[PDB]
Amino acid sequence: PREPRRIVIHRGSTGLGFNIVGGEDGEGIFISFILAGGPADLSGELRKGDQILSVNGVDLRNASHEQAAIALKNAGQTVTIIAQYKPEEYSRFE
Repeated sequence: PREPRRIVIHRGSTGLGFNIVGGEDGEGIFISFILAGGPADLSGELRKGDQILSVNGVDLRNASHEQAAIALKNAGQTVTIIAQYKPEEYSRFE
């Protein structure tokens, strides 16, 4: 396993700049897309295959896709993500 990391990003006109999949059937919330030039991209940390463990302290390990999307939307202008790179699982699910 890879150590989890804290990433702080700031919302822009195109949101946080990533898309998510998962949140069903025991699959966690995974980053599936990084928008070029967006906040997630320019963090130098977030990447496809990261599992989002929490957003502003809200636990997303067992959350639904809609719950995660709502958590990201309601996180405000400054968004603190705990993420763990899990490429082996990501690939199995996606």
